Amino acid sequence: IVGGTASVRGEWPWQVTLHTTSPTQRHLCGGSIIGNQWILTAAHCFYGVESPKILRVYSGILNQSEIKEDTSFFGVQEIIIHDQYKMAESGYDIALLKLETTVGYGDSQRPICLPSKGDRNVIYTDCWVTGWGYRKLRDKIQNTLQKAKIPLVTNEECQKRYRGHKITHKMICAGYREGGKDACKGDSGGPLSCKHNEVWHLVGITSWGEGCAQRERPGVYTNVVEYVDWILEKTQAV
Ligand SMILES: COC(=O)Nc1ccc(-c2[nH]c([C@H](CC(=O)N3CCOCC3)NC(=O)/C=C/c3cc(Cl)ccc3-n3cnnn3)nc2Cl)cc1
Repeated sequence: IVGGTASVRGEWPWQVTLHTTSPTQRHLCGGSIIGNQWILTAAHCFYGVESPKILRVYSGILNQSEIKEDTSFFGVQEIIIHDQYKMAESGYDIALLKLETTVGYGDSQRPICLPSKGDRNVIYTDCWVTGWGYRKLRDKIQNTLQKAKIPLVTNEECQKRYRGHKITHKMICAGYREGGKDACKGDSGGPLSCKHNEVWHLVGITSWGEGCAQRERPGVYTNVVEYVDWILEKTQAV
């Protein structure tokens, strides 16, 4: 997160830190709890990941120092990547991780509400990008979960800012025309949470951008309202 501040413990209880074991343990991506055995993250997070066996989900974490050999986690039973996903810059940069065990909801961890089918009509003023990502393009993973308020940008305006790209309606952009606040290396997969009618909704998944918080370069997210059916099809399998 560029131009953010430290979170208060329990602010984003749906927020998780997805770690890899191969070769060494280290943070891989962000993610969101959407069900008692479901985490929604970015499909690009599993580039090169050959087995769910090397993954660990840590919920109820404010600081990365909280993760030690004795820290409890969730094992990944299954990695479900959107089967139309080729690359972040094309879209379908969404994946589900089915956990081996049940997340027990409490004061440190709970799910985030997905956008409703009728929520496509609403305008979001209160949106926030969260992660343990870099504060700048050449940095390191942050210990304390940063938070940043970013305005949502139109498809038309985002398309103007990304000449040479193809900004689909399956994509959602957020940025200040002058930059300063955005997501960065280490934040992907993580949420773009919007508070509407005093309820937080998972409006986006941190995906890609050209550099970090550059003027006239909004960060691009997976427009989650366009994937509610896929998420339900994959989480609600008979
Ligand atoms: C000790 O542990 C560690 O050090 N762990 C560690 C873990 C992961 C990373 C890391 N993560 C990423 C991914 C892309 C990726 O993982 N890949 C690999 C797979 O193919 C796609 C790229 N991008 C993002 O997360 C966000 C992009 C972004 C998003 C928005 Cl909204 C706006 C601007 C954005 N940025 C434009 N440039 N930087 N950020 N790159 C790096 Cl490098 C670095 C370190």
